[PDB]
Amino acid sequence: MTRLLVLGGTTEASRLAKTLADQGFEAVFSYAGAQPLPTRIGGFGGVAGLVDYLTREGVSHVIDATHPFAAQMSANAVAACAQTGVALCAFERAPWTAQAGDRWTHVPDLAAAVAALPQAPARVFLAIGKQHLRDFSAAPQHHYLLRLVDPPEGPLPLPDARAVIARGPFTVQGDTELLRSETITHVVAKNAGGAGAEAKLIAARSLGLPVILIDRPAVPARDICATLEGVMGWLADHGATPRG
Ligand SMILES: NC(=O)c1ccc[n+]([C@@H]2O[C@H](COP(=O)([O-])OP(=O)(O)OC[C@H]3O[C@@H](n4cnc5c(N)ncnc54)[C@H](OP(=O)(O)O)[C@@H]3O)[C@@H](O)[C@H]2O)c1
Repeated sequence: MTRLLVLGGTTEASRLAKTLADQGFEAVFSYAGAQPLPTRIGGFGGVAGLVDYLTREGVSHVIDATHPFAAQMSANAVAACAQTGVALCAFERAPWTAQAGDRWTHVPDLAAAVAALPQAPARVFLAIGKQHLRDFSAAPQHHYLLRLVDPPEGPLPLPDARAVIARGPFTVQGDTELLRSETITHVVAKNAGGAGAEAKLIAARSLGLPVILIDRPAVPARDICATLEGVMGWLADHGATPRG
């Protein structure tokens, strides 16, 4: 009968896991590498590996609550669920949209973000986690500010960088203090959507700073279950029921 796989990595995901556990769903949470469900860690081994997992574990439903920029995991979930007739929905918020006072430009990927930075040395907040920071070594004249969940193993791949180690979630006061104190001139961010990571954008607006926003990657179509209640509804509409 019902056995959920929740692909995590965000706050939508952690909150969702808590709700599922409260309601009594048989569910496993998964991270690539804050909630009480039994958690698997690490990749599945491509689409075939995920197919094998779904089949061996008798998964009935997948909820993809991965970050919107975890596009390989999302695309693999589409393919694997399609190959096994397992129901899938994505728990994702809509992208952020600009308002008055926002100074935003958009680029399609991380490479284009690097290319978008000015020639003259700037002070750039790379608000994009740990992945692919190296890419910015192709614009080595800038000062970079990083914010990382864990202390970096080795030396930063960036000629001039400072890493602040923190998780948050972050407040507008906090982010405005950071940007101000590091005299940031530009912010690079991914268009994640949601309230949880939006502080840095309000802070930027407050300080009158430009943001280079990386647009969401393309992922194949699947059902979208964009609030906790939407997820509960979709679960019931696909015959998922809790313990007992
Ligand atoms: N700071 C931001 O707001 C922001 C924006 C964009 C990206 N980033 C970071 O850069 C990231 C790209 O992330 P990513 O490497 O996690 O995504 P990914 O490129 O989609 O994942 C790469 C592989 O890791 C495994 N994987 C990912 N999520 C998993 C999960 N929940 N459970 C099991 N395996 C998982 C899968 O390997 P297998 O094929 O072997 O299953 C997947 O194909 C974004 O997720 C984000 O967190 C951050």
